[PDB]
Order: sequence, then C-alpha cells, then structure tokens
Amino acid sequence: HHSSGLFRFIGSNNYYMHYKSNRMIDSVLESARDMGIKVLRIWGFLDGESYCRDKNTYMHPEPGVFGVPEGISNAQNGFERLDYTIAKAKELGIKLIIVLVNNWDDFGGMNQYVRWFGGTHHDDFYRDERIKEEYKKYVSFLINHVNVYTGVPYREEPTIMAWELANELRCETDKSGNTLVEWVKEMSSYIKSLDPNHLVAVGDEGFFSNYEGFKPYGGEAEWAYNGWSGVDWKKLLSIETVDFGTFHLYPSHWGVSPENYAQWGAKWIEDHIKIAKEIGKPVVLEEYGIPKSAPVNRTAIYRLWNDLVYDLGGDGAMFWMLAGIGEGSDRDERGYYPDYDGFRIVNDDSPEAELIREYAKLF
Repeated sequence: HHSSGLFRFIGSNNYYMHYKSNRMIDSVLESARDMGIKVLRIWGFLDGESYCRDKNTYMHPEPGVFGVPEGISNAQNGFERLDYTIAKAKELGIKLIIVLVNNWDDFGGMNQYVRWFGGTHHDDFYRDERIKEEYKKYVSFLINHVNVYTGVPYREEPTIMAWELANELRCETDKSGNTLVEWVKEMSSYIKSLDPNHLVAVGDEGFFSNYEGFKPYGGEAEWAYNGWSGVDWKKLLSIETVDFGTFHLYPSHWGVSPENYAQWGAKWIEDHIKIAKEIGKPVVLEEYGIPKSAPVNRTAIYRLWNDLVYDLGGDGAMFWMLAGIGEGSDRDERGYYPDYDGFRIVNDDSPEAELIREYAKLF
C-alpha cells in the first residue's frame, strides 16, 4: 500500500533520527515536507556500548547484540526510534536513504567493529572475515526488522528508497581501489539477496583514482582526484548490484581556497555527472556544504551547484544538513537543534532555506 503523504529531487541529511524524541523527529520531517524536500538520508547505525550509552539508545552495542542489552533498563531501542521515523516519513511522504555503518568514529563506525574483533587498522573492517560476518548479521537484522508502528518489515517498506552500505567509506591502505570494490561487490550483492525491493548505493564521497582528463580545479584538493583514499568511483559505479552513484562535496574540508569553492565544486559536479552518464546510472550529490563562516556567499555557491545538477541532468542534490526544533542540551538561542558544525539549515527565512524551497519546486 501507499504512504499517505505521497524521479529527480532536492533532498537533505539528518543524523539524529534514530535517537531523538518524537517532537524532534516530527519537526525534521514536517520541515522537509514544508520545504519540498523529497528524500532524507539518515543514519541506521549505533555501534558500540559507549556510543549507545552516550545517547541512551541501543542498536548494536556488542557483537550479536541488536537493540537494548538484556539487563539494561530505561534505554531507547534505536530500532524503535528508526521505526517512528520511518512511520512518520510515510505519513509525510518523505522517502528515506538509510546508511548502515559509518566510516568515521561517530556512532562507533568501522573502528568500533575493528576494536570488537581485535584488529589494528580501520581498513581491517573490509578484510577480516569475522568483521564482515558481523556487519552482515547486523544488516540482516535491520532489513528484516518489523516496524512496530506499521507492521511492515523494512525489506517491504516503500518509504525506504535505498540502503546505503557505508557513510564516506575510505580504504587508504589500498590506493588501487580494489579492496573497497571487492567489499562493495560482496555487501551490495548480499543486501540484494536479502531484499529484492530496494535500491542499493554505496555512500562514498565520489573520489576519483587518477583518470585521464580529470584534474582538480586550480590544482587544489588533488588527493580527491588521484586515488589517495582508495575510492575509485568509476569502478564502484560499475558494480552490477549498485543502482546509483553517490558523491559528496566539501571544498572547505578538502583544502580548496575559499575563492575557489564555487568553481571547484562546479567542476566536481560536472565531472561526476559526465562519468555517471557514460556508465548509464543515476547519480546523486548526496552531501554538500559550505561552512556558515566562509568568506564567500554561501547561498550563491549553493545556487550554482543546484543549478548545475539540475541543468546537467543529475538525479538529486542533497545538502548537509536539515535540523528542526531542539530540546534539552541540544537547543540554541531560537529553540532549534544547534548549528554545531556550521552547516545546519532550518525551515526559516534564511537565504539558504529560501533557495532550497525554490529548487525543491524546480526538481
């Protein structure tokens, strides 16, 4: 059946949909619907006992333990919070991309898996049979989970648009790109064996691996073009069990100069759409951001990048990040979840929010 509240799209990201309250979850989704944002990319992970304790929310505190440990009381189950988010998204017509582990250490990530299994390097996550088996166990538990607000397991839920393997996965110990390609083939194929209904994407930042005729604007952030991170986007996007390509865009973090943020991002977008079009798969700019304190006009940079994705036939453009009302120690001078990283947009009268509303109508 249908989602009561309900292709190319404006989307956004929000990482707290699996551990905050109903009021805060409803605020993000209602903002997304009010702004015309069709797709929200969210975290579906919370790995490791310290991380779960810190949020009083449990998903994967130890190997083979899913949800709240027997014997911990008064804790939230992150599956129940993700259930609420998915049921409210269905009501509000918002499609979700759910990411299954983090490359980074926030919410435990790959390093939490490596610690549980006694490895010594982040990239052991891609290599050690015992770690791969635990990731598969967690993904199988999640995809088969029956949503307590709908009755429908996630495998059969149409409000979920895609599973994503890993947020910003890198493998700096194999700059040929092959270790990541092999792991993405195994895990995208495994998810397709579990779930014949949903799209699968990788979730990588879109780095290239020294391709003829592709060089960075201005010679800056050359590592994003030359394969340093062990991401070879062309090889990833060619995997049969990957349905669309993802790329992210953060010139301020990547070493680009502020006077070059706009043009570097523009060339980056042009290069990714050109490659995706020749391969013949959809491409989504799934995270982009410029810090609020940048000495250039953020709204005009975001206008340029959205215009490019729209004019060149990209399938989606998703800003990092959308927040709504805050509570507790996460509330700012106006009652919103705070802008901790400089990227937050809320449904207000800021020029960025107005621009997003404008482009949500165009896409």
